[PDB]
Amino acid sequence: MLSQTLLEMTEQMIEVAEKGADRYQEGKNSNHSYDFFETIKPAVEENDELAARWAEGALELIKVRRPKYVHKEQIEAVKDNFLELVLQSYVHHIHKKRFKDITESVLYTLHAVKDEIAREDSR
Repeated sequence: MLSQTLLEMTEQMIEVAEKGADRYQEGKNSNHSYDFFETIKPAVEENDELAARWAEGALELIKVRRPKYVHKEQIEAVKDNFLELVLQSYVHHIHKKRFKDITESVLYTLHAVKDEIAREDSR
């Protein structure tokens, strides 16, 4: 197992963010039928655990090294905002600009973390 765990976690979160953004982006053109219970019940748990675990690791990394490009508040914010991002993506409680703004802030932060993770380089 040669795995960059904390990096892969971040890469995964980047995909989920773009997936949620893409979901809302297209969601209007194609007939999109879904139910808020079956596939979304576990999906919440995954992201809930994911964000909690990621934050713990990221917070550790920036304590060992030092947040140069990433902002600590942003790490703490992305964790929480990401959960609401996934929520608003499917429930459509979001309007327009804030959805892409949060996604942009998440992508921004994740890109910064991704750099500093590889900037230390894992063994």
